Amino acid sequence: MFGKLREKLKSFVKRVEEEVEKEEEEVILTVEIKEKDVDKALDELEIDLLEADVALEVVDALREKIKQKLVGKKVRIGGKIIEEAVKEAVSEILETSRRIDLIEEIRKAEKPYVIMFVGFNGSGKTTTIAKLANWLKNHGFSVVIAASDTFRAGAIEQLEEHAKRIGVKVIKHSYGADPAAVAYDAIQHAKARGIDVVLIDTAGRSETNRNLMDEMKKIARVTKPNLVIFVGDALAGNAIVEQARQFNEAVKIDGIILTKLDADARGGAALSISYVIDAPILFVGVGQGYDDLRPFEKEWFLERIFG
Ligand SMILES: Nc1nc2c(ncn2[C@@H]2O[C@H](COP(=O)(O)OP(=O)(O)O)[C@@H](O)[C@H]2O)c(=O)[nH]1
Ligand SMILES: Nc1nc2c(ncn2[C@@H]2O[C@H](COP(=O)(O)OP(=O)(O)O)[C@@H](O)[C@H]2O)c(=O)[nH]1
Repeated sequence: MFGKLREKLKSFVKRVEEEVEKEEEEVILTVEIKEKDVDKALDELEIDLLEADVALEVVDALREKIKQKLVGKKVRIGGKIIEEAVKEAVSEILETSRRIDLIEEIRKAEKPYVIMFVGFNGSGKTTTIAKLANWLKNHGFSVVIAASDTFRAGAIEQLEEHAKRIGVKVIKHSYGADPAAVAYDAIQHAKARGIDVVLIDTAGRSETNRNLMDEMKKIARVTKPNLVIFVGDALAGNAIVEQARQFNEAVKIDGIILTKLDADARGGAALSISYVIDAPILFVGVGQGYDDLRPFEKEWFLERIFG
């Protein structure tokens, strides 16, 4: 997992590690990292990362932060240190404008808390909504799901079977109905039951009459979501970022859930998407089980591309 990312960063380290070693050689208790050393290794890194599927802007940012961290620092003659700076850079690129803490922004929030999901078909949206509902239930929160994917045959029943498993109520209409009205209903429902949170499952493809971005706009306006979450399939690579970009201009994205990390041998998008969109990754999907969802933390990520 994130193997490719891990190996290209490890390659860069040992490479700078070699050209310092050489000065150690032309040798004075300490040694300094110079540009010449980095610039070249950095140039290789660029090409490596761009092959691991990291977005251009993120490779340019990493390069800046890595160079700054390395050039000038003195070392002792006779790895851990160089990797430290790289690790720092990665952390910082994973940092976002804002932070979100879900459990605390709901306890605080005036109920019901409305979360709207957006994403292209096959990204794990419905599954992810089922996982989050179960997660919020496990932490003392009452939740209900809106079946607003109304034009894809079977999606309502597909969601119904997910929600039975986890024992969550699904508010729906029927096939052919108005996606926004279903969600409006689910919200009105929760106001009356005094339910903590509503989650909205949404369409993932364009229809004869429709355009998906138009549809998400419509729903967003009717529902006034407290939070908009983009769901993207890690395996899809940089395509994930261009997808989020599209959704972000129709309806602003507040948070991200990436799925299928269990099968992501690359990691380039997971590293780049939070920076490109300026929204935090809140959870990651790591399987098809309803508990295969994990609150995201920089440490869990770094712990996976380094040690
Ligand atoms: N391996 C793996 N598969 C996942 C994960 N999340 C979703 N899936 C699978 O992706 C497929 C499509 O998911 P679905 O929720 O129907 O996607 P949707 O079209 O975006 O709603 C299903 O087979 C899910 O089991 C994950 O974290 N890991
Ligand atoms: N689609 C749908 N909407 C519901 C359901 N239950 C409640 N609602 C919404 O909740 C609103 C009223 O909530 P409620 O206190 O149960 O009853 P009411 O005030 O007499 O309508 C209705 O206008 C519905 O839009 C439901 O099972 N399905």
